[PDB]
Amino acid sequence: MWQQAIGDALGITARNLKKFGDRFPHVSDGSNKYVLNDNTDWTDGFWSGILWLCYEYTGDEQYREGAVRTVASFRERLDRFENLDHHDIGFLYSLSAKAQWIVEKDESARKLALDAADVLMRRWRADAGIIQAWGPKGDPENGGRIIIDCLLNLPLLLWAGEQTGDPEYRRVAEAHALKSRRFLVRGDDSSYHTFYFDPENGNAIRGGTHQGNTDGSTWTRGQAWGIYGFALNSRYLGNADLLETAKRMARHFLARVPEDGVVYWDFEVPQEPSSYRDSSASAITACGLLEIASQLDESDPERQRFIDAAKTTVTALRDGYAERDDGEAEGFIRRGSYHVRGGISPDDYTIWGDYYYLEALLRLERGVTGYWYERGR
Repeated sequence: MWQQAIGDALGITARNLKKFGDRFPHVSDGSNKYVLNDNTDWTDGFWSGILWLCYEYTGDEQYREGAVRTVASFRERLDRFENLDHHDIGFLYSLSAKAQWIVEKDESARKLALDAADVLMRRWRADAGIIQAWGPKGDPENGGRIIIDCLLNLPLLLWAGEQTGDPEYRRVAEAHALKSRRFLVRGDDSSYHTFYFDPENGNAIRGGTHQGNTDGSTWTRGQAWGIYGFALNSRYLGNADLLETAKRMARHFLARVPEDGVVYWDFEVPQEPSSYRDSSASAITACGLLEIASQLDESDPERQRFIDAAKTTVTALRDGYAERDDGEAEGFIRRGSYHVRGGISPDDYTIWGDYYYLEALLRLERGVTGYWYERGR
């Protein structure tokens, strides 16, 4: 049963919209209140996504109008190019502008998403064959660095390619996804957080972490980005190798889920209650598991196993981590972690965790698949 779980999210969201106003939630910091920003981070799209999902579930225009207002903010953000010189254009615009196009076919929203996709293409580095994740072009430290999270920024490009017919979008996304599979994914099915290439020729330099415990550890959200990310790219590209990788990474993740069903922040640290968790990694994986299953043939016995693993994850989140709408709580699930070693919100709400938790509930209850691709594709 997912209706009551969704109900708490609907209540929390409706109240949040009236409190946040035109502001955007990011993460909490030691309390049940979200730290807010004026659309200046990489997570603003998750708020839009949540509003759109709530609208799709209820048909209640209070959610739609809030979403539309955030889209207007995104139109302004792009026109002013405020903090958009990085790869997170996908997370920001797929869940806001593209989402509105998916929900109600708004032409201006479609244009905004395409304008955004065009801006994201500026991050492509022809000489290295990758999308630069962080910093300005040529940045000494990150000029040739990619991160596994970027897999979720590719849908915006793939979608833009199918909308415009411009083969460049798919070419770049496919190349980046394949390069990610070869260098970000490890031989034991674990994964690196980031990887460095020579900006001049694309030679592989080394793998390295940013939010994981060590360069060779397994940041669980990173593993999660791989699971859902490779599955989303596999759908767009009809690439069986990417789907296989998503499955391998998923099995690796699942074999390391603790007794309460929600993962710790890194698989290579003490797997005991004293270690911080990352409910957001589990939420992302729940969506990834369902995505994987949707691409498997009905005759494949592992299909139902992936679906059940997803239901079990959502249940674990609902029962042990979900916030009830008590008129105060501003987040859907507790114990997410942003940057543990950096001491940044290690036991808090994360708006992305909230978005994926709700997307999983909508997938399970209504078959609503989010805003990574057109419905029916």
